[PDB]
Amino acid sequence: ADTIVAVELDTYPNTDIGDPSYPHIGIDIKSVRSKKTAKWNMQNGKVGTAHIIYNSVGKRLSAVVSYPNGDSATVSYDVDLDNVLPEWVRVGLSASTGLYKETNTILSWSFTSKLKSNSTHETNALHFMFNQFSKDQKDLILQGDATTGTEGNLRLTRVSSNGSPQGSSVGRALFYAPVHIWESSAVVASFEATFTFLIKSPDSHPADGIAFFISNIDSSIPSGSTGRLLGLFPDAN
Ligand SMILES: [Ca+2]
Ligand SMILES: [Co+2]
Repeated sequence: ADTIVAVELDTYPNTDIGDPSYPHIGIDIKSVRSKKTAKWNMQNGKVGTAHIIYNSVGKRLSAVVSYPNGDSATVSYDVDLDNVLPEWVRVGLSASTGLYKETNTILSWSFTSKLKSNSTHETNALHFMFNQFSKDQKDLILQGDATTGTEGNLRLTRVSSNGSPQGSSVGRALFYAPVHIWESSAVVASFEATFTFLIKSPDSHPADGIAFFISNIDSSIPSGSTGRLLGLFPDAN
């Protein structure tokens, strides 16, 4: 039932559902089967950073993922999000481990959306940024296994008290205020999203991955979404 638009950092390739044979980054429009992908040289144990940009004039959603001292990976897709998403939506982070595991730690997360109307004032906006997470992080909706406060970070998937990641885990963090992406009077709508992450695993085959996503305000973790479904989708269709 949920309506999901997402940018995915897919660390475990599942070639039987359309994934490339290599870890990658991709744009998902209402399906795990990414409309576009790009090769991603994931670095186990290092902090990477993901950037996601869109505007209603260009009508293309793009994402760039990079690690310090490393060439970045870029993926883009032509898409009018007004035709897939509702007027009011919630944005968030999601992550999953399945048969294989990894830590899905968010060290920082910022977001900006602006609606620009034909009138002279011309600006409606929502912006937030987390560089320090708290135990009772009231302005975030945590779903599934997601917790906050551990080393002031957001953990989207379950991690043991000794630091070891756990498998068969899924978790998301939604910003608690709804976001206004469409408006009748608007002449241009746009948004940016940024987040820093630490994926770490004792396995040479980490799984499953981390995604940013924009969805209906009542979205919840679909049941059985542990694994490559990344907490976003109920199936691989
Ligand atoms: Ca995958
Ligand atoms: Co994928």
